[PDB]
Order: sequence, then C-alpha cells, then structure tokens
Amino acid sequence: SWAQSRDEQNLLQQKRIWESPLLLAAKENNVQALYKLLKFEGCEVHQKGAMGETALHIAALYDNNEAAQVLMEAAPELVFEPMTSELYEGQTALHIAVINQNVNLVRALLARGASVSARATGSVFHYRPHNLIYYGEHPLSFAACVGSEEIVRLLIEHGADIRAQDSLGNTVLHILILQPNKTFACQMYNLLLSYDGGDHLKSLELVPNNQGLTPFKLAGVEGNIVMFQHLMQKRKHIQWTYGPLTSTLYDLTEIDSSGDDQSLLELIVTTKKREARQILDQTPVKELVSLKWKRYGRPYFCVLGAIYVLYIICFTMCCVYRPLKPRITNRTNPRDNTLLQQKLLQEAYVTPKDDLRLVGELVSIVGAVIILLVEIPDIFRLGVTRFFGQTILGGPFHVIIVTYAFMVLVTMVMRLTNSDGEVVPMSFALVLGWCNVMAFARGFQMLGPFTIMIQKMIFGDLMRFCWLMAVVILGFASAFYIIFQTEDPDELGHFYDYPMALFSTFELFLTIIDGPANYDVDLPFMYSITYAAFAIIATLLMLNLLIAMMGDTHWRVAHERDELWRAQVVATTVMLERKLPRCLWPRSGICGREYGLGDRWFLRVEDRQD
Amino acid sequence: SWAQSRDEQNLLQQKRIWESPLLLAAKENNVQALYKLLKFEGCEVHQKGAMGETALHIAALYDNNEAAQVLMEAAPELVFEPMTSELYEGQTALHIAVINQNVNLVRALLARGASVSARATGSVFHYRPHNLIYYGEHPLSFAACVGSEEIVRLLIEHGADIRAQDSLGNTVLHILILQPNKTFACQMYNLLLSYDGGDHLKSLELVPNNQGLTPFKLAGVEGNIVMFQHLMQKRKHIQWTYGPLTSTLYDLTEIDSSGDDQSLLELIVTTKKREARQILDQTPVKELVSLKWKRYGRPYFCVLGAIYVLYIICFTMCCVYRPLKPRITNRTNPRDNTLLQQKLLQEAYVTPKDDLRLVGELVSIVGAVIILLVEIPDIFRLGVTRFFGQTILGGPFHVIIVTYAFMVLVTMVMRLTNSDGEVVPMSFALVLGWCNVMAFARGFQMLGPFTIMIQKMIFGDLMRFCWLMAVVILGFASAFYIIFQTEDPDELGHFYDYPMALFSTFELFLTIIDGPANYDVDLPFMYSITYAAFAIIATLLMLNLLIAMMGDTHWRVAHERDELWRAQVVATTVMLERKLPRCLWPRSGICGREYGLGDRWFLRVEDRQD
Ligand SMILES: C[C@@H]1NC(=O)N[C@@H]1CCCCCC(=O)O
Ligand SMILES: C[C@@H]1NC(=O)N[C@@H]1CCCCCC(=O)O
Ligand SMILES: [Ca+2]
Ligand SMILES: [Ca+2]
Repeated sequence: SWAQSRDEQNLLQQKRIWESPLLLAAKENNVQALYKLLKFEGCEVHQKGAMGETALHIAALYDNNEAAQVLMEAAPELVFEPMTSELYEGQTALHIAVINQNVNLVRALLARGASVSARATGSVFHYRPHNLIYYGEHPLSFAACVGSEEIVRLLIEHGADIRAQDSLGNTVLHILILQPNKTFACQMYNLLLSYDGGDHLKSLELVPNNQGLTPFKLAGVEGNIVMFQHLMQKRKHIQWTYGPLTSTLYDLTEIDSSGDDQSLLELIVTTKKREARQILDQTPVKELVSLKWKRYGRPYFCVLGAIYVLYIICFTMCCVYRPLKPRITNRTNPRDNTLLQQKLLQEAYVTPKDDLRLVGELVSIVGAVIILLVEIPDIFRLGVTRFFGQTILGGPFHVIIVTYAFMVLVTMVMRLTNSDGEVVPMSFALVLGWCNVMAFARGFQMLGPFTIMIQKMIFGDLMRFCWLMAVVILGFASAFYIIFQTEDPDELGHFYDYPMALFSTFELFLTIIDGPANYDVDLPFMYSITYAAFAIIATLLMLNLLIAMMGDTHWRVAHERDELWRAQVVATTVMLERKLPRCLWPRSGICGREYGLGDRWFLRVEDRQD
Repeated sequence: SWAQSRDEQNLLQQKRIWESPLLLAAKENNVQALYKLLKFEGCEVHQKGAMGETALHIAALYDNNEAAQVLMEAAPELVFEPMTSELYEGQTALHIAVINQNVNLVRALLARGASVSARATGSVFHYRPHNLIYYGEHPLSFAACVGSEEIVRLLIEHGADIRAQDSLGNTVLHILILQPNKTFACQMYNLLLSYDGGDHLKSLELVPNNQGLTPFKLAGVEGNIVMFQHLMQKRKHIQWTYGPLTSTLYDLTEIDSSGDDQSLLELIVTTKKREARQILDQTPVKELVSLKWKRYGRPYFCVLGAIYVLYIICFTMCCVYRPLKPRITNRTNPRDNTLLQQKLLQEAYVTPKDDLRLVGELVSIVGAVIILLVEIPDIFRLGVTRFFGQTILGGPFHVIIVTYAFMVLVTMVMRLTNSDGEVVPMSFALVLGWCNVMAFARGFQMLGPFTIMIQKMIFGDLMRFCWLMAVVILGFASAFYIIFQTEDPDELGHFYDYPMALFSTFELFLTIIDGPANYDVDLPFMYSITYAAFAIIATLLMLNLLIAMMGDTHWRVAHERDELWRAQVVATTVMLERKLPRCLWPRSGICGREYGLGDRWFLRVEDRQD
C-alpha cells in the first residue's frame, strides 16, 4: 500500500547513505573524511540522495554542525537547495535546522542567506490522520510549534512574515491551535502577536482560514479550552469591581448567531468533535445558552409539541373510525381460517358522521405539504450531513417524520384505488407518528437524558447484537419445526409452517408465551429435550446482556450523558432561532449603540469569587 | 424583564461616566484634571450620575484615595450624600469604602463625620435569590461580613451600634450566619460580642429575628454546623474530668420542644433546607432524639399501628360479607355478556349474622369522625405547608387517609340510596386503607429506608416517565386495533373495542399476558410484523429503566437515604410529643430546680476521647 512505500523508502534512504561515502561521512560526523572527499577527490558535492536530499540535508537531520559547516564552506549553494522527492518536496536545510532547535546552525544558515519563505509542500507535511505532526509549511511555523522562542524572533529578524499562509490558508496562529501542548502554546501565541502592525484592522487574529474560520473561532470548533480561555481576554471588558463582585462585559460578536454560519455556536453543534461540547459550558457561552432556552426557547419547543400531538391525535381519530367493512364476497370456504370483513371500495358515503372524517383527512395533506416544505429543503442548499448537522427540527428521530408524510401520501394513493393492502400503509404512520412524540422528551425534564440511552441503543449496539440473537433462533426455531412437522398440529401446533416456526420461537426467546405444552397427548421425544436447552440458553443471553449494560453507568458517563443531553438542548435552541422569524426571539444582550462603546451586542455577566 | 433592566443600567452608568468629564476623571484617577474642572471651571460639583451617584461615589467604587481626597477638600458635603437611584437608595460613600476594605479612606471619611447609621435600602442590598451577596444595610454589617477586623472596631469607635437591625430585623449577628466563609466568621462573631454591655439579659445573642428566630436558633435552621458547634460552647457545662472520660452538661433550653414553636427541633423537621438534617446528628441533639424514640416513642408508634391495622382489618370484614346479591331482574338478554348478580336495595335484614355487620359499620363513622377531627385541624390554625410541614400523623402518605374517610362517608351515602355504583366507593377504601399501612414501615426496622425509595419514586420520577410510557402505547395499541378491527373477534379478540385495545396492549407492555396468539386461524399479515417490534421496544425501555435506576445507589446516597429515614423518624417523634398529652411522655433531661444551678432542664452526656 502507501504505508509500505514510506517504510520502504526510509529503509532505501539508509542504503543510499551507506553506499554514498560522502553522505555517510556527513551522517557519521567524520570531518576528516569530508575534506578527503572534496579537496583531493572531486566527489560531486551536489550528490542527490534517495529522497533527493543533499549532503547538507543529512548533516542537518542528525545534528552535525561540524560536518554541516564544512559543506557550506566547500559549497555555499547547498543552502538554497530543496529536497526533490515527493514526500519531502520543498523542504530546505533551514527547515531541518529549526525543527531540531539547532540554534547555532540556524544562525549560520541565516547568515548564508537562506530563504525564510521556502514552503515544504511534501506530502509528509500535510494535515492528515496518518501524519503524526502538522507544523505548517513555513520555517517560522516550525519555529513557533517546537516552542523555541529564541528562533522565532531570530527568524522574524531576517524577514519572516507572520501573515504568511500555508496551502490550507492557515496562518502560524491557526497552527498553534492544532497542537497538543496547550499551556506552552499560549505564551508563544502572544509573542507572535507582538510583531503585528498595531492597527485595529488587518490584525493577524482577524485573518481567516480558507473554510471561513478565524483563530478565535477555530479554537471553539477544535475544543481547545486553554486557547479559548486565553483568547477571551482580548474581547472581555470589566465594568467595575465592588468587593468580591465583578461586573464584566463580553463582546459576544463572533460568538453569537448574527453573522450567518460564521457563528461559533452553530459550529459546535454541527461539528463531530466530542471535545467542542465542553466549550459551550464556558462562562461566556453558558449564560447565553441558558438565557436562550429558559426564555423564548422552552415555550416554543412545547408549543410545537402541543401542535404536533394535536395533529397526530386527530389523525389517529380518522384511522379508528375508518371505512365500513361488511365483507361482500363470503368466500370463507377457501382458506376456511380466513375471517376478513374488508372496507375497501365504497368511495365515501352520505355525510353526517362521514363529513367530519374528510376534514380530519384534509389535515393529512397539510402535514404532507408542510413536511414536503421540510423535504424540499432536505436537498435544497444542504444535503449530506449539512441536513443531519442542521436538522434540529426534531434533530434526533425526525428522519421518520418525512417517511410518515410519505406513508400519508401513499395512503392517499391507497385510497381512490381501494386496494387490499389498505391497512399496511395506514398502520406505519400510527407507530411512527407517536414514537416520534418522544423526540419532544429531549429537553423538557429529566427524561431527556433517558431518551439519549434508548436513542443510542436503537441505532448502535442493537443491530450488531440482534444478529447474534438472530442466530441460535435459526438453530432452535428450525429444529422445533422439524420435531413438530411429523405430528398433528390441530392441537399444540405452535410451528405449523416455517414462517410461524420462527415467529413462535422468537416470542419464546423473550418468554412472552407460556411455551408450547400439551398434556392430553404425548409430545415428541425431542421437544422435551430441546426445549430445556432453549430455556437455559435464552436466560444466559438475557443475563449477560443485562450485565453487559454495565459497559456504561460509570459516573463519568452519568456526567457524559448529562453533557450530551444539555448539549443537544443547546442544539435545539440554535436552529429554532434560525428558522423562526426575526420579529419573535429578540437577540440576546444589549446593543453597543446608544452607549457608543461598541456598536456590537454585549452580555452583562457579573460573578463572585470565594 | 428585570435582569435586563439592571444590565441596561450598568451599561447606562458607564456612558454617563464617559460623557461626564468630572465623573470620568474620578474613575480614571486623573488628579490634575479634577483641579481644572473645579477651580478654573465651575463644574457643578454635585453632579448626579445615572445611578444618582456623586463624583465621590465613583471615586470610592474604583479605589481612588487621591481622587477621593480632592473631592472632599473642594466640597465636604459630598460625604453625607446618599445615592438616589432605586437599586442603590440609601448607600453612602462610607458603604463603598468599607466594602473595598479601603482602610485609609474609611478613616478619612469618619474624620469627616460620615454617619455610621445610614441604611442602604436599595433593592440590590435585599436578601433575594437573584442578589449574589447579602451584607445587611448598615456599614458595620458590611465591615463584619468582609472580615476586616480593623474596620469593625474602627467603626464601633465612632459610635457604631451592634444592636442595630435591618429591615428584616436581623442584627449583625444574624447576617454572619448567612455567609459562606464559616471558619472566618466565627472569629469575627466573637469580636462583635466583646462590645456587649455585659449584662446577662439584653445580650445581643438573645435579640430575636422578626420571624421569631435568634442567632443560635437560626444557625440550626440554616444548617451552619460550624457556627452551631461554636455557639454551643456558650451553653454547655463540664461537670468533671476523670481520665479520658468527661461528663458534660448541656443547657437544652432553646433546643428542646417546651417553648412552643420556638423549639429548634421543630424548625429542622419543618424546614425545606436539606442542610439542616446534619444538625440533628450533632452530639447534643443526637442523644436527645435517640433517647426520645428508643423509649416512649417507638412503642406508641407501634400501638397506633396495632390500632390502625385492627381498625382496617375489621372494616374489610364488613366488605367481604356485604349485602345479598340475587339478581331480581333477569335482564340477561340485553348485553348477553352481562352476568351481574347485584346486592343493592334490601335495607338490611333480620339480624343474627346481620347484626354484627352493623357494629362493624359503626366503626366506620368513628374513623370518619376521628379523621374529621383530623380534617378540621387540616385548615384550622395551619394550612398551606404548615400542615404538610406539621403532619407527622403518618407524615408521608396520610393525605389519603382523609380521602379514605371521605370514601367511607360517600359509601354511607352510597348506602340508604342503593345505587348501582356501590362497589366503586367501597373498593377505593380497601386499597388506600392497606396501602397506608406501610406508612408504619417508616421507622420500625430496615424497611423504612426502603419505603423512602418507593415513596420518592411514586411522586417524582414516575409521573414524567409514565408519560413516555403512555406514548408508544398510543402508537402500538391503536395500531393493533386497526389490524384486528377487520377480523372476527369471537376467537382471539384482544382488542375488540378501543378502550380494550389500550388496556390489552398496556398489559402486554409488562408482558403479563401470553400475548395474543391463535394458530387455528391465520392472523392478519401486520399483526406478526407489528408485534415483533413491540416485543423488542418494550424490552429496551424496561432495560434502560433498570439501568436508569443506577442514577442513585452511589454510596453517598446510601448514606443520604439512611440520613433521610432517620431524620424522618426524628420527624415522627416530635409531633407525637406535640399531640400527645403532657402526662404521658415525660420531658427529657433533669430539671435545674432542686439543684439550683439552672431552673432549666439539662441532659447529662458523658463522652470518651481516644
Ligand atoms: C526522510 C527525510 N530525509 C531526512 O534526512 N529526514 C527526513 C525524515 C522524515 C522527517 C519528517 C517525518 C514526518 O514528518 O513524519
Ligand atoms: C452600580 C453601583 N454604582 C457604583 O458606583 N457601584 C455600584 C455597583 C454595584 C455594587 C453592588 C452590586 C450588588 O450588590 O450586586
Ligand atoms: Ca411471564
Ligand atoms: Ca404467561
């Protein structure tokens, strides 16, 4: 594959280093050898290694200032030389010297005039899961990441540009946010800002990423709390300090949802990173989301539920009082078991009690069109995750609400044609319409976190486990059929045909029925033996499942599911504000006009320190 | 709303500070500016800010002794000036100087003759949940709360009054008890007591709150153990010290229940604060309550149960041997399913076996009147929580005991009228009369804590969850009805009408019935499919509930429910002593007369230190 390729080439490089006597001597710091290979013998100083590296590139990898200095003295054009291989296209000797924090070699290379604008476009410097580190493409980006404050200023002194962006359009500021050592990177972040021009506009912090993000905004998405906390000092203003109390004012500009999708809050709820959830708990955001749902948010969510419950409960009223079913053809004799009395083809009737039934069915096309006005913007504008990431209209579940309206439309087509299968399209809507009601259990009270468990269980662990429950049924259900195939099924015929054999055993797996048992007639010899094993094995599987549930329930998951529910409540609040009109739901905070301090909206939060 | 108002005004204040050049210079400590605004230009020194603040009020907020001193020198009448706004009505410059612990400014203000009796009646100084801190209304109250021992004595030296009460009638002593830093406040508590007159009477500790509480008494209600422990030294007397043993005598005056509702014990069991429960565990109280229930308490509780069980079991005897039911009208044919043989209108009968039935019914009016003598004092004197806080007659449950007597009275009205619904009023009393018997399981042995779980479950989590169980039934129960509406219900008609469809599915949710299944006749196509989903979903909901139970069971809750039960046993003991006559249940302890040490009752408790 591709992992083999890079593993092959690192091995292949070492052979070239061993074979090449010049490259070997630079690797091994043999100073006396290098003079013998350059002065007396005319070895081609511009020797190209396996990775297109120069003799100086190897002397920089393994820190070798003595061997590196000889190469610059004998040939000074090697400093500008970049590596030519695909994995390392663009990398220069200065990149290697900065990475290893070789201060004396960096100073010697800059004195030679090495470019501070050379990009390392090689694939190994790309931001990808297989790459272990991402340091950008510029030598200043490398210096800032390793934390050598000495080299960062020294690189700037020779003309390094902080505004320089990589292929992804990330400045050196953006690269620091995507780093493990958060505590060290904060101090380095400040140092790079000191070289900013000083103008309020064109500030490097305002320079955006290619995908529209900014350093402050990116920190929230990536879940870097340390940088998020540190970056907040820029945009928070202390009003006054009275004893232990402190009224502090927050800028609330890039945080709030006014700037279209540039809102930080939308990025948190849409992103897949679990880490970003902790950002909404932070003290500028936590008041914002709480004030959002406690007032203007919670009522509208319940109002929709009241409308939704009403819309559903009326639709069921149409189903229970459905067309008349008198059975015109008394077939009866063929399949004498058959008992049907069917509704079907009467094309309405005279309308006293019948009149109200049409007004209830007229509500179906409203939902069929309102949800069609939900399904039209189900591929319009958005459409891959951008719906599943934007869907807050229900959010969880509510993929089935659009299928429900399809069943409503199919049941309309089921009418006016009077097909036998009238019940099957009408039946699906009743289960799905009420099962979706518990989507409103999200938020509400303390059943919301409960609905998260079952929601997870339905779509995750069940499917895999259900396969294991599907097996063993195949063994026992088909077995029982074979034993009972011989005997007369008139009495105790739990498995008369194969589709009933599976269904009867499936019921038996959850012990719903009493279990097949007749004492008037003697049963087959094998039923008594095979059923004993079925009763035991079914209990073990249920006990082990019950014990397997304890895979969760650790106190951290009690905090986890609590944070997941409250995060999904915040999720509900944002798109409700998005779809709803601007006249309702006034913007949070107070405007910075009429007190000419800002021209933006500020949240006044006061706190107390114990 | 109102939170917006104060947020608006803090923003509005800063604009006035910026706009007002005088107020700005005091905020910014620009000393050179202040002289330019007062000497050369005649700026109206008595400038009123947005909050009615003076230029000195701003100079005190932000600690600005240099700017504050200039304002007093140019205009000395600003010191007496209070803020006029509603939020800050009454606050003076001395209040602000004390709060920020500006010692030099407090000394300068007192030298100017600032009042030490000025109250801060502004709404932001009220004791309310929205206010973060409560420091009282007097400048000495502020000094004591921040803990500046230097200012407290200095404020007293210039005529501060410790006896001064706020609008709620709380002294400075009461304010300290309602503070977070319990360990610091104890030392400050003593310092304020040193300035007391020294007379045993009129002591500031005896000064009561408006609602009848005193500092020692309030500490128990508020659950401040540190202050409760510290305050106990005042009223505990060591008899002797023999080796490691120590006989210490406790005053037991304000603690015990003799002084009407002033008893501390009644305040603990009646209050809603969870913290007060730990106070009853304290070593002066724990012996008192234990000695109370172990002797004189536990027997009377069981004696009432023996009487109650006897009263109930006889009442059931009347129900089982009820009027004769021969069915006079053999209607039968209309609703041929009907089978009734009804008792109804015979107006008693000749009395051999019948005579004893009346003597048992005569017991019903006794309970109907005895509980009427419980329902008459169910609005008399008390009545909102003052019953639910005073009810110990059962305590938990025993709201239903008064409804039981109502059903007894209704069943009496059901008799002498011979109505069809004879069973329905009589049936409710049997369930409620015996379900109330487990109220006596409170206390008793180790089932008492068990009864607390179910008691909590019935009235808390169930109702919310039951709604979620009510949903999904609507989908499946109504669905099953539709499938089976077509077919002949003579055989396997679990859902023949809609009210039976819900009830049959509700039973099926808990898997009580075998589940509808017939093999002689072929079932509808949809029943087999829809029932499979019902069996699965019902199990998940029950499994997730079982796992959701683990929301408790942490070892802290095992201590919590144990402390809740033992606290509710203490609850039972207090009102039993209240309702019972004084001749029974002698007062705990030994009187201080006949050993003229006290004239009050003392509990002799000896302890040993390891
Ligand atoms: C092979 C290259 N040639 C060399 O002399 N050092 C390089 C080794 C890899 C450094 C970058 C590895 C990475 O980014 O994952
Ligand atoms: C606004 C008032 N004017 C001022 O100069 N300081 C005050 C600030 C509020 C102090 C009390 C806040 C509180 O009690 O919650
Ligand atoms: Ca069973
Ligand atoms: Ca059964």
